[PDB]
Amino acid sequence: MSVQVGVIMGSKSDWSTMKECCDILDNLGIGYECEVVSAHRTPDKMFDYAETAKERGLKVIIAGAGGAAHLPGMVAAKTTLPVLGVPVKSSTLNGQDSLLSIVQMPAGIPVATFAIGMAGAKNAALFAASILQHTDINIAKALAEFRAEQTRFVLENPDPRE
Amino acid sequence: SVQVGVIMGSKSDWSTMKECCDILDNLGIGYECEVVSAHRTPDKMFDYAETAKERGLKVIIAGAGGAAHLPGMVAAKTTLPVLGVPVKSSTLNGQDSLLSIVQMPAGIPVATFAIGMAGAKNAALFAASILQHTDINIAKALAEFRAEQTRFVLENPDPR
Amino acid sequence: SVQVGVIMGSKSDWSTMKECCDILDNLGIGYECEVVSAHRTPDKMFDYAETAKERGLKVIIAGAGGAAHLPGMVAAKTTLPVLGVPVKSSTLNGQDSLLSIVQMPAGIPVATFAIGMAGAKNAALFAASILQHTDINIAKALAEFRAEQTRFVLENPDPREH
Amino acid sequence: SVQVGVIMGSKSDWSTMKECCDILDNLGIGYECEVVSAHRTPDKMFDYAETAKERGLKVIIAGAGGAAHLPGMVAAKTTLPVLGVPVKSSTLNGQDSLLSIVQMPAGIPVATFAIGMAGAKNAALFAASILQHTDINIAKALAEFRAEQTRFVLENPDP
Amino acid sequence: SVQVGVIMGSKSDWSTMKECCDILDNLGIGYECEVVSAHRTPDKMFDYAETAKERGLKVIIAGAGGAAHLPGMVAAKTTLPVLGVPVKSSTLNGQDSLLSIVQMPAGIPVATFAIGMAGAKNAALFAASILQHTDINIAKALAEFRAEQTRFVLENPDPR
Amino acid sequence: SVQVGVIMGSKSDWSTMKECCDILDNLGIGYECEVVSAHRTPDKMFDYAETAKERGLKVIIAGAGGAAHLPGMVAAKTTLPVLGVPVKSSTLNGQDSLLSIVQMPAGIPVATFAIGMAGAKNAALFAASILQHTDINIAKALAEFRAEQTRFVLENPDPRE
Amino acid sequence: SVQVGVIMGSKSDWSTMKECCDILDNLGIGYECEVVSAHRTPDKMFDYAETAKERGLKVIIAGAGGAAHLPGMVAAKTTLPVLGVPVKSSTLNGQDSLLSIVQMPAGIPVATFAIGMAGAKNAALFAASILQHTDINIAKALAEFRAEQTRFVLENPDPRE
Amino acid sequence: SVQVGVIMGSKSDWSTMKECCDILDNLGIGYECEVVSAHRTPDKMFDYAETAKERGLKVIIAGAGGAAHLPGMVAAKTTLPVLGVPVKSSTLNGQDSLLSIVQMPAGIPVATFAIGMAGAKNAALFAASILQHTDINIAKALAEFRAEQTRFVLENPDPREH
Ligand SMILES: [Cl-]
Ligand SMILES: [Cl-]
Ligand SMILES: [Cl-]
Ligand SMILES: [Cl-]
Ligand SMILES: [Cl-]
Ligand SMILES: [Cl-]
Ligand SMILES: [Cl-]
Ligand SMILES: [Cl-]
Ligand SMILES: [Cl-]
Ligand SMILES: [Cl-]
Ligand SMILES: [Cl-]
Ligand SMILES: [Cl-]
Ligand SMILES: [Cl-]
Ligand SMILES: [Cl-]
Repeated sequence: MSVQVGVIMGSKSDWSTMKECCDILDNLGIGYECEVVSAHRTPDKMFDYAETAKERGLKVIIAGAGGAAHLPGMVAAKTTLPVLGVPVKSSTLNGQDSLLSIVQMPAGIPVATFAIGMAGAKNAALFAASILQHTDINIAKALAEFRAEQTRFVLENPDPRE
Repeated sequence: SVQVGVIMGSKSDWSTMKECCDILDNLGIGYECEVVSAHRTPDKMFDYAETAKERGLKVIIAGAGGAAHLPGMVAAKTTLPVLGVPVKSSTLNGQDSLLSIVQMPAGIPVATFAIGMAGAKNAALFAASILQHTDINIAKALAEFRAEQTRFVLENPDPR
Repeated sequence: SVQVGVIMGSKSDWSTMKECCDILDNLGIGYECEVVSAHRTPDKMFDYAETAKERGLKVIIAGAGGAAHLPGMVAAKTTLPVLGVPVKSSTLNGQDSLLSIVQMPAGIPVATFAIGMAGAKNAALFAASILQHTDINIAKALAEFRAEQTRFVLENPDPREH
Repeated sequence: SVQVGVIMGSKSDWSTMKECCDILDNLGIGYECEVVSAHRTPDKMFDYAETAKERGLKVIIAGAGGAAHLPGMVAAKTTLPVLGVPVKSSTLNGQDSLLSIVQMPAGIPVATFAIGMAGAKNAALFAASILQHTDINIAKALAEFRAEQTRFVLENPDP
Repeated sequence: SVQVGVIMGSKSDWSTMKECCDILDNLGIGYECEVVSAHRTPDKMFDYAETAKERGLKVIIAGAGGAAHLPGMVAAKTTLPVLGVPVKSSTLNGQDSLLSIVQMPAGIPVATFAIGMAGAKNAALFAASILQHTDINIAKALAEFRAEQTRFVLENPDPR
Repeated sequence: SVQVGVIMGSKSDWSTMKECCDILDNLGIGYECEVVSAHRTPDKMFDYAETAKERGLKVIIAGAGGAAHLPGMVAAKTTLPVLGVPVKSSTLNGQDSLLSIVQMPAGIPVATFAIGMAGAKNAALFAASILQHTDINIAKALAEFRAEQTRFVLENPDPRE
Repeated sequence: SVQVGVIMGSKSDWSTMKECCDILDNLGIGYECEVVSAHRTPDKMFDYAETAKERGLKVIIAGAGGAAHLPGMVAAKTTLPVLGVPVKSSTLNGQDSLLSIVQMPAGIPVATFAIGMAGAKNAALFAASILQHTDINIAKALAEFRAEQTRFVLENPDPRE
Repeated sequence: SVQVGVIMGSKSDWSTMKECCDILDNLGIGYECEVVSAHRTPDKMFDYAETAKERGLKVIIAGAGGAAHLPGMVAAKTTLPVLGVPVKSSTLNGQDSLLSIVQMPAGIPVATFAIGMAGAKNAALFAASILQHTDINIAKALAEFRAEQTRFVLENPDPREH
């Protein structure tokens, strides 16, 4: 089970969201590491994490932050690996700040952005799977079964009065 | 060889999506560009998405505005990564576009980029970052692209 | 006869859409209710929309939240009137749902109602206003519904208890 | 025959609402068009709404901007389906118009469409989708409209 | 003497509008309270507005939420000053209420206050400021209300 | 009889606030107009508010944009009714103006009108409704203003040419 | 030695502004904390601002919600740096507070921080970053606060706990 | 003497940040101005921030648009006060810029000013209010600026002036 995804977040308070990303990676049998890496409070460590990611065997980085969420964009500035950004739902502005701070990157350094909150955490994992499946048969199979399952679940339960 | 499918809901999106295509050309990445309407050509859209993998595509980049459903619906019908570009809408300046693309519930992801030209450029660059993993020439091209933009700023520090 | 199809992207929408169904029952309008996911069951969605007219449906009421594509994609595949109900999302309180539904470009319309339960109820009542033109029992039932809600306000004019 | 009432809050709304009327013309749907202000002509508004059904109208399409009350207040006074078109306001780009029309509490519905010209067009097309059940030529005109818009995109795939 | 009409779109608005009525009581201003639904009782609404002046009302205070049409529609049918209170809506936190009331085009004004209880309270205080010119007792009651809220803060500088 | 004070934070607001003054002229209501800056002339703003009532004013109409503090701060310093006009700001289209005026907490009210010229016109008309109960000529003028605007619509029902 | 004035429009802002005071205490910075309402005590607010420099204050931190005018109005009446903290309003979650503080037109600046407790804490830290220039003990306290927060994240990399 | 560093993410920010520099010029405040991109020149940004205090800078004014990370990331790497100017973006009129700058979590502050030109001017004036404590000539210049702006309004009370 090779470690192919780095899941990183600006603070421990982002874990209730980011754990849902790790849960999907676990369910899909994808190897990952999870770490608190703060753009603001540990900037030098953030640069190091990004700089070394490729040589460490990582293929995708998933980064979550809230508020003025700079972590995903700053990582993306320092690696050519694909970076996925998860806007963590802020208590004040409901992740609207997080979302704009991540998605509105000017041209040159992209961050793939997903839905605010847990929906986006889970979707970032599934999207990472969608990238990794091209060179990992186990992942292709696990992702296909995931999608087959979610389709089957709706088809088998059509009546909402159940 | 055609590895990226660049699609958009209408011809009016071309002024945005052309910038995505310009980057793929610059990086030596094969692509096709096509108008595919989720609302006006729903059957073609389903067929496009269903056949993408077997036609050799590795990534789909989809642009739409307003109630922008094209990226999410293509994503529902292919296992390939789909990148969504919110097109700047005349009434709400892409606010509608962005929310309609990015706020996908858990299960079917769409990787979303900035509203407008910025997003169209970054989706192309992100596609390059997916494709570089198995293509040396693309890794080199993307590395050079980044060096070029870095150099442009470093060699032009005085804003006057 | 079944004249209205009430559909929703997920079972989590039933707490909103059951309020639609409650009004159709009160007005004696025939309907079916079903979970039809635009993202997880896209094929069934197309099939449902494609055949609704030949099945005898005259209106479709479709609820969805977040990036809410169900109403619009149904409307792309049927010439029947499609009524869209934006389900109140947990992050953005239905703002995403509303914009995702109402901001349809010219060519394929979706009639949109208020976010949440209010919209669900109103879609049912709007369906009644479409169907009363060829059904006298529905006309009477709607006239009575409107007369009763008017009486309720009039019967209790001063809200002070003391 | 006149089956659609197209009303608007002020003459300044006509650059938007004319786009509704153009689609109605194209589909062969008879209509009347009038300026009916909720705030400047409230009695005329109530009168218009009250008699619409008895005058043979089947659908009312109402456009207004800003604090846009015309659609909702018409809907309050007719049992006919009322379609609401939020006009693009100069200050807030129709966000006021949109919320003022779509956010009706339970009991009196207004079917709401996109802000601006897009919603004006879509209101016309939705009126057609209501009227097609009882009218063959309208059913035909709407089928042909949809077929032609689909063909136009299929014929023009290269941007 | 009943000089202020306090009206509201539904009974559920009473939790907000009660706060308006409380201030009018504290200032010794006569008022009436009534549920008047723009949408469910439109004829009653027109009759309320048409007869207000002849009934001796001087100010109307109208609360409503969502697509809040009551204040504007009353203002269209009376030349009396109409104060609007956007009631805090469950979905959009009164943003719909606020725009629906404040964004009246030129011709028929509605004086608009804060969303929720704050605005309800302030509409009552503003009614007092309109009426003060015609009654020394209301003028004194309002001056005293202000004097008291000022003294309450000066006397309590320490938040600790 | 100068009964209404029309004030604004800056000269750049005059294109909006002149429309308020135009209605007051049309209705025969006496007024004065002045540039009074809450941030650049705070002392003058306090003095203006403090002395309004003794100077004969009955209503103050105040326009400002951005972080629009003039209406609320004038209302803090006079017992007279204050009418606030959110001026359309260049960056946020008067969203900032509107929230900065209307969202006064309980205790000190400001009657707020629509963003821009619409609000400026409507503040003047609202001032007229406050004052009409005082001069039969103002009541008549306001009633005529409404009749004329109604007549423009009733006599011109067809938007098509 | 009292160098920072921490003021707020109402006592209900204390659960937010207390977090500012906690940081100033931890950094050893002298402060005073007072309720000063721009709308209910406008004269006191003018006098506070006018005499702040005389009283030895170097920075003023001002919190307010809703139509939040306290920071801008203090800034109009002192040349001392004024830091604005937008308090989280119950209706609009501090959006009104934020726009009312930050969108000051050119001429009278207010340094604005995040909505709510994060902004209260940051205003205190920012005040420290002003005072460190002429106070070596404050320079050292701030440097260590930042080293402490950095070390804590570095020592706790694992989000499981 | 150079006491203020004025930096901006891109040359397109100059039409806004030039207004900051104009005020600094008018007040007699020494500054330097440079394009420093958080995303395209991250190492240079870090270097600029790290060395600012030892180069004799006392205040940094940073402007950026969109997902505006420059001010926060500079603030993470210097103990000096950082002033943030949200540049008015084409799409979202600086709403993204503003949230990206002002919504910094606790620990690393950025003093934020109004969106656009107003904020650039105000950042310059706020820098002056920091520097006035140890620079007599700056104190005099800022006092004169405030007196003049007050005078201008007092001397032009009638908006009908022509
Ligand atoms: Cl570090
Ligand atoms: Cl097709
Ligand atoms: Cl689309
Ligand atoms: Cl399916
Ligand atoms: Cl959906
Ligand atoms: Cl209207
Ligand atoms: Cl009634
Ligand atoms: Cl209402
Ligand atoms: Cl002065
Ligand atoms: Cl102001
Ligand atoms: Cl006082
Ligand atoms: Cl305040
Ligand atoms: Cl660099
Ligand atoms: Cl940046």
